[PDB]
Parts: sequence; structure tokens; C-alpha cells
Amino acid sequence: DSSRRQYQEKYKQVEQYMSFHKLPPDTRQRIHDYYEHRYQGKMFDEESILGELSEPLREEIINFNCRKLVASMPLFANADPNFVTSMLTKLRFEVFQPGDYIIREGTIGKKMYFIQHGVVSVLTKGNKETKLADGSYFGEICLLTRGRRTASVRADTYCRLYSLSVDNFNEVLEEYPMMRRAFETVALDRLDR
Amino acid sequence: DSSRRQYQEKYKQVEQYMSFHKLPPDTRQRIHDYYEHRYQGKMFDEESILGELSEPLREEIINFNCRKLVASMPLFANADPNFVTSMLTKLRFEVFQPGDYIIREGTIGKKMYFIQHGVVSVLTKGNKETKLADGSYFGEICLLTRGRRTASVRADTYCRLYSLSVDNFNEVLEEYPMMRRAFETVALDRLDR
Amino acid sequence: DSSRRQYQEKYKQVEQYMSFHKLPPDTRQRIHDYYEHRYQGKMFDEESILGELSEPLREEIINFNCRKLVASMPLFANADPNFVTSMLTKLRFEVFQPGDYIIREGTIGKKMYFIQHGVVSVLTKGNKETKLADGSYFGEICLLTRGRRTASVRADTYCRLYSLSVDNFNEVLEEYPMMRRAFETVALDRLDR
Amino acid sequence: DSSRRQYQEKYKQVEQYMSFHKLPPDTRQRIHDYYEHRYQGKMFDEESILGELSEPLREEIINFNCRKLVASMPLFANADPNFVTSMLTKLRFEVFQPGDYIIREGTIGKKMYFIQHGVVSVLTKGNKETKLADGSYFGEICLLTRGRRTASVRADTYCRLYSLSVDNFNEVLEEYPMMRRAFETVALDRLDR
Ligand SMILES: Nc1nc2c(ncn2[C@@H]2O[C@@H]3COP(=O)(O)O[C@H]3[C@H]2O)c(=O)[nH]1
Ligand SMILES: Nc1nc2c(ncn2[C@@H]2O[C@@H]3COP(=O)(O)O[C@H]3[C@H]2O)c(=O)[nH]1
Ligand SMILES: Nc1nc2c(ncn2[C@@H]2O[C@@H]3COP(=O)(O)O[C@H]3[C@H]2O)c(=O)[nH]1
Ligand SMILES: Nc1nc2c(ncn2[C@@H]2O[C@@H]3COP(=O)(O)O[C@H]3[C@H]2O)c(=O)[nH]1
Ligand SMILES: Nc1nc2c(ncn2[C@@H]2O[C@@H]3COP(=O)(O)O[C@H]3[C@H]2O)c(=O)[nH]1
Ligand SMILES: Nc1nc2c(ncn2[C@@H]2O[C@@H]3COP(=O)(O)O[C@H]3[C@H]2O)c(=O)[nH]1
Ligand SMILES: Nc1nc2c(ncn2[C@@H]2O[C@@H]3COP(=O)(O)O[C@H]3[C@H]2O)c(=O)[nH]1
Ligand SMILES: Nc1nc2c(ncn2[C@@H]2O[C@@H]3COP(=O)(O)O[C@H]3[C@H]2O)c(=O)[nH]1
Repeated sequence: DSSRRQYQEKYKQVEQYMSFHKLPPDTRQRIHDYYEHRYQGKMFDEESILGELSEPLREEIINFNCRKLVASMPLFANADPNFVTSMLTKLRFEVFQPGDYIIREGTIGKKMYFIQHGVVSVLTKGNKETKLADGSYFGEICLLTRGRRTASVRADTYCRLYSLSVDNFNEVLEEYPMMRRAFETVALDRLDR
Repeated sequence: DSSRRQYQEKYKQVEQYMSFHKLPPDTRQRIHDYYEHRYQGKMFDEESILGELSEPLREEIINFNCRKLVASMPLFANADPNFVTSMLTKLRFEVFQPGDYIIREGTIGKKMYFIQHGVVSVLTKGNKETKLADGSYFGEICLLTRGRRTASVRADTYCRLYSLSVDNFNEVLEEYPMMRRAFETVALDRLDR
Repeated sequence: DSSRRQYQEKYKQVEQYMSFHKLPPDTRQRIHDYYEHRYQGKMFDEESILGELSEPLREEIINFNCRKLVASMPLFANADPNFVTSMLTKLRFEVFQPGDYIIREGTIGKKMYFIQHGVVSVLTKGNKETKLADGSYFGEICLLTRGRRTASVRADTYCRLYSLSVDNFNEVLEEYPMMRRAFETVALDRLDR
Repeated sequence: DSSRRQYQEKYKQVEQYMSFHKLPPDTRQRIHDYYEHRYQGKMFDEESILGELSEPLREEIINFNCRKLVASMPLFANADPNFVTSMLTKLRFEVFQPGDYIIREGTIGKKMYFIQHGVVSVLTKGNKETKLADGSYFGEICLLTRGRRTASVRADTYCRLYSLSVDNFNEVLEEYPMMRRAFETVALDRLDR
């Protein structure tokens, strides 16, 4: 753990930031708890390690680290393993906090999200909200037809998510375009209900 | 206060540069004062801190940091908080010196500006000068017309500004179509006199 | 050698990485081995240095550095000195392990490959496997017709390769268009066989 | 100045690179010498200093820094001074050596060059050499006709050049369409002689 050092070195930097801007005690509570959930004691340049290795090693390594997330992922557990690997290599780990608006209706959407751990409300205007939890995913609609978000999605609890940007989503469905209808169908169901 | 030391250390290399170049006394006094006024003893990797946090937190922090600018701005007076946040996250801090031309008539423009603090004169070939100060904005005409600057704008005092690029303007206005009218109105009234 | 130390220090970071993710013994051995072949005890910023020099110097160097690769290389010998220089400057060094799939049939190809040192099996579906080594190249067919990979290519031994992106490939034949044919020629004997 | 430090540190790193790849004594001499001419014992990060100041300061600094260059150029003689500034802020300093081909005929050009100090020979397949020096420029033809290099341009002496990319070139001219014609004039003159 020299990555224990970094966490502290970098959190010291954030306390001087909060100081300098005199953020209210609540806000500092949030920043601090987030930072704890997100880095969980440690900071490292994961991407620059993987950057140093071959593509196959990256793929092996990523598959190991994510075999749990995958088995617990309806859409991956079931799919061609190569599609899975390619999706996995493009996933960015993200944390959100109770009450956070992950997607705001009307926005232009740049990411879509996968639920590793957490619960989330999907709020459309005029109707009862619905929920999504571990295993599900949202935000694919705007990725399919560039466009304004169709619903707001608010974290109901701490959420550990993996995002996928619009470019990477496109890159992947270019690689595995047989997999686009699978997202289209889901978009479609969601849009009529 | 490593921020304090970073500021003495960075101004040292600026002291280096000025020397290796024989910068006239006048110039080097403008640079030093600029430096003092813009960094004010403190030099830190703020964007690097902000980048370690979630979007929701960047929003909460920015909204707090800027609550006084927002308060001083007729444009945000009665508006959707999300529109406001959206605007804030795309503004960039700038500082100009007495005498500086922030905008020249007849030029291609891709930036507008929101005055946080200071006083600016608006010059038009053939007319009386007017002035603008805390809370106002300028350079929206060009962003609307996509043509050229219809007037020059010169700082009368040290100005603390927040610029906003045309791409950013249009994106925000895409998400918040109703706010396009606010800018047209102010532009037109400005042009009707 | 100061950049012996680099290798030695960065690898310790690779060590913390494998520990943190509890990677299988076989995976760790594989990484240890890859990192050993790829860097040979020595890590330093190449890009950063060639970056500091003029283009003509960069070219004087790459030509010298790679004369033995060029010698080994049939397509180069009878080609323009300038074509050879322009290709070298776009080549990226990449290492594969025994067993690694370099190219997988059916994938979208964005790269082709020249073999400094390696042996590689070429496996077309339901018919006789073939090999390629030092001097040879593969992955050309795809960059030629912007379609899918017509064979898989697996690495028999450690493979020291120089890759070349589609954009880059395109760039160069658009400059020396005489030279496209050479690839087309080697592509077509391969397709009909 | 730790920029005398940087220089040594960065130059020590070139040496290790040179030893490592075992470059013939002549190649080493040219590297060594380029480096001395290009950096002249000092290494700092210009771009990041100017990067910490306002646009009007950059413009004042540059206009000073380049008054001889400007003085030296017929082009800039009776030019709208805001156009000179616009050109100036987009020039990148470059060094070349006796014998360097700055431009090879037939290549696809993406830059043009303004001679600060140096003599260059201009070679046309068939015709006789001519020479350009302090205060002249070359490379514009390709920029005006997004096409091939109509001539080679080799350096007779050490040259201190300022290059302008086609993007910046097309931007300055978008801003100043009048000026595209000063360039066409010379281009045509040079083509028809
Ligand atoms: N703790 C931590 N995780 C990171 C960092 N950068 C990327 N990650 C990844 O985010 C993942 C979150 O879940 P894990 O604890 O499995 O492993 C983590 C890493 O693979 C970092 O700086 N700290
Ligand atoms: N419109 C809509 N979106 C839903 C529903 N249930 C889940 N979602 C997700 O909420 C997301 C909000 O942003 P997108 O429009 O990008 O994609 C939407 C869907 O992925 C639903 O019933 N209607
Ligand atoms: N003083 C200072 N401010 C910075 C720096 N980098 C970014 N900033 C931001 O610029 C802002 C200027 O206005 P504030 O004083 O409100 O807060 C400042 C910071 O939010 C820096 O290096 N020094
Ligand atoms: N033309 C004009 N512009 C004004 C006036 N008062 C303020 N401005 C601002 O000055 C700006 C000059 O740049 P723009 O034409 O982009 O946008 C203009 C307006 O935002 C005015 O009375 N006339
Ligand atoms: N050791 C090392 N070599 C590199 C790197 N990037 C590019 N290279 C080059 O790739 C070359 C492969 O063969 P060599 O080991 O002879 O020399 C190597 C370097 O010139 C790097 O990060 N480390
Ligand atoms: N189709 C085919 N490709 C071959 C053969 N031998 C080598 N290759 C190479 O294998 C590569 C696989 O990827 P590509 O189809 O792009 O390009 C192919 C060729 O360069 C062969 O017998 N048939
Ligand atoms: N010494 C040095 N000069 C640089 C560097 N980057 C840009 N330059 C500029 O290159 C210019 C060459 O001519 P001058 O010596 O007048 O001024 C020099 C600097 O402004 C660098 O890294 N080191
Ligand atoms: N064709 C031509 N080019 C010249 C002559 N004198 C100078 N040049 C420069 O040489 C340059 C080579 O690159 P370009 O063709 O882009 O632009 C050309 C001119 O700017 C000349 O007499 N004929």
C-alpha cells in the first residue's frame, strides 16, 4: 500500500479545497463520505497499469475482476463472451449518493449505466415512479437516438455503477451489431409503458 | 498553504520568462499585477480535485461557490435551477486589466461573458459609449447571429469575468429551449437603442 | 541507465495491482513474463524524446533503429527510401505471448502487423492452418476493404511486432499511391488460397 | 532558473537514449547540436506560462517577442495589426539543420513556414534552385490548394523557422478573408515563373 499514501495525500488536498471555499458542514460530510465509498481507502493509476500490458492480458485481467458482475448481469451472463469482454473493457466504475440525480429528464445523454449495487428510481412526468436495482441498466434510450433524456433517474441509495459513454457504446455495437436489437427492444418496451 | 508556495514557485518561472525576453518595465508590471489579482497568493490544482468527485457533487459545490454571482444576475432571477446549474458547469473564469479589449467590433465571436465584478464600456463606431457591470452579460449577439461583433467592449476596471463558449451556449439552449428568448430579447433591446 | 529504475519501480506498482485483485497464479506469471519481454529491464519515455527533436532527426533515427527490420522486410527493399521512412514513423511496438489471439476471424480490423521476431499460426475456418514469421506481415486484407477479419492469427512464440493503424495506413498510400498494389497483390494471393 | 536544470536533466535523458540505441557518432553530433541550437541551454514550458495569463497579455508579450520577425516581413508591412497578432499567436518555433529537407515535393503539406533566420533552397524537378531567407515564407501553396507539394525545400544553414498549420491558416483567413489574396498572389507568382 503506497496507494494508501496517495489516498491520504489527495484527501489532504480536498480538505484545503473545502476550507478555502468554506463549504457548509453538510457538504463536507457528503464529499468526505463519497470519497470514502469511491476509493475505499486507496488511490491508484489502474488505467496506466493496464495501459502498459498487452490487449490480451487486459482482457484476461478484466474478465477475472468482473466475473461476479457478469454472472449477476442478465445481459452479459447470456451473451457471446467477446461482446462481454469488449463491453467490460470500456466500463468506468462510478459511485452515486442517496438522492443524487444520475440522469435528469430533458438533458442530452452522454453515458448509459450498469447497476452493480444499488437501487434507483425512474421518474417520468405525470406517473408513478418505478425502480431498477442490481443487474439492470438504464440510459440506453438516448444512446440509440441522440436525443434528450426521457426520464429522470435518481439514486435511492448508495449506488455502485459502471458507466459506458456514447462513443464506447457505438464502438461496441459496431464490433457486435447483432447486439443492437437487444437494446432497441428494451428501449422500445420502456417507451410505451 | 502549499497553495501559497505553489504561487511563489510558479511566479518565479514567470519572473524567469519575463527576463529571458527583456520585457519592458510597463509590461512586466502588467503581468505581475495580473498574477496577483488572478491568483491572489494561491495556486492549486482545483480542476484536478473537482474531477475526483461525482457530477452531483461538482454541481452542489459550484452552486454554493457561485450563489452570489447567481443572485446578482437578472438572467437567473426566476429560472429553473437545473438550467442554472447547467450554465454554471460550463463557465470559465477570466480576468482582464484596465484598458484591455475583451471584444473588438467586426471580429468573429465564439464567447460571451458574464460580469462577476467590474466595469466594462461598450463602444460602437458612431455612437455614445454605454457601460456594464456586476450581473450583466455581453457578447450574446454574435452567438445568436453567428456573424461578427457588433461593438467593442473594453474593461474600465479589473474585471472578474466568466466566459461561455458558443458550443456550450447552444448545448445549454438545446436542453432549455425557452431560455433562447431571454437572450434574443436582451440582444434586440441592445440593438433597438 | 536511470531507466533501469523506472522498470523496477513501475513493476512494483504492477505488483500491488495483482495483489489487490487477487489474480490467479497463472495470470500473475503471464504478466510478470510479459512485462519482462516487453521492457527487458528498461522503462523510459521514448515519445517524449523524439518529441523534442526535429522531424528529420526523428527520421534519421527510426531508419537506423529499424534498418535491420527493413532489411528483413521484402516490401521495403525495392521501395522508395521515403515511403519506408514514412511507414516506420507510424509503426507501434507491441508484444504478444504464446497463445494470444492477435486477430480473431470476424472482428472489425483497425490495424495491421509486421513481424520483427515471431512465429504466428494463421487459422482460416475449417481448413489447413499456416504460419508466418520474421519479415512477414498480416492483417492487410481488412485495412484494404474496411470489412471483417478473414482468418484468425494466433501467436506461437513470444511475438515482437510493429503495428500500423488503418488511418495511418490510409494516410501513407494516399501519399505514395504506387504502393497500394503491393499490399493488394499479397492480399489477393491470400484470399483466393 | 531550474530551466538550466531541466535542460541538463532532459539532455542527460537523450544521452541514455543515444547510448542505448548505439547511434553512430555523426547522428549523435547532429542530435547534440540541434538540441543546443533549439533549446540553447534552457528548457521551459512557454505554452503553460502564457497559458496562465490573459489573452491581451499573451498578445502583448508575443507582439513584443516578435517585433523583429514582424519588421522583417513584407507581408506584415501595412497589415491590419490585429491580423499580425492573430497570425503570431498561432506560430510554432522550429529549428532545422544544414541539409534537412523541411519539405519534400509530392508530399501532402499541412504547414507553412516563416523564416526568422536562415537560408533555404527551393528545388524544382527540372528547374534551377532558388533561395529564400530571413523574412520570407514558404509552404503556402499546399495550404491554399489542399494538394501536393510543388517543390522541395532544403535548409542551407541552421534555420530558425516559425510554422503555421493549415487549420490555423484557415482560421486566420476566415477572420481576415482580405488576406487570402496576398497569399494567392505569391503562390501564383511562384507557380508561373
Ligand atoms: N479503490 C480504488 N479503485 C479504483 C481506482 N481507480 C479505479 N478503480 C476501480 O474501481 C473498482 C471498484 O471496485 P473494486 O474495489 O472491485 O476495484 C476498483 C478498481 O478496479 C482507485 O483509485 N481506487
Ligand atoms: N422513458 C422511460 N425510461 C425508462 C423507463 N424505465 C427505465 N427507463 C430508463 O430511464 C432512462 C432515462 O434516460 P434515457 O431516455 O436515456 O433511457 C431511459 C431508460 O433507459 C420507462 O418506463 N420509461
Ligand atoms: N486562487 C486560485 N483560484 C483558482 C485556481 N485554479 C482554479 N481557481 C478557481 O478560480 C476561482 C476564482 O474565484 P474564487 O476565488 O471564487 O475561486 C477560485 C477557484 O474556484 C488557482 O490556482 N488559484
Ligand atoms: N450592438 C450593441 N451591443 C451591445 C450594446 N450594449 C451591450 N452590448 C453588448 O456588446 C456586445 C458586443 O459583442 P456582440 O455583438 O457579440 O454582443 C454585444 C452585446 O452583448 C449596444 O447598445 N449595442
Ligand atoms: N523499454 C521501452 N521501450 C520502448 C517504450 N516505448 C517504445 N519503445 C521502443 O520499442 C523498441 C523495441 O525494441 P528495443 O527493446 O530495442 O527498443 C525499444 C524502444 O526503442 C517503453 O516504454 N519502454
Ligand atoms: N484469408 C487469409 N488470410 C491470410 C492467409 N495467410 C495470412 N493471412 C493474413 O491473416 C490476416 C487476418 O486478418 P485480415 O483478414 O485482415 O488479413 C489477413 C492476412 O493478412 C490466408 O491463407 N488466407
Ligand atoms: N529555451 C527554450 N525555448 C523555448 C522552449 N519552448 C519554446 N521556446 C521558445 O523558442 C524561442 C526561440 O527564440 P528565443 O530564444 O527568442 O525564444 C524562445 C522561446 O520563447 C523550450 O522548451 N526551451
Ligand atoms: N512551385 C514553386 N514553389 C516555390 C517557388 N519558390 C518558393 N516556393 C515555395 O516552395 C513551396 C513548397 O511547398 P508548397 O508547394 O506548399 O509551396 C511552395 C512555395 O511556397 C517557386 O518558384 N515555385
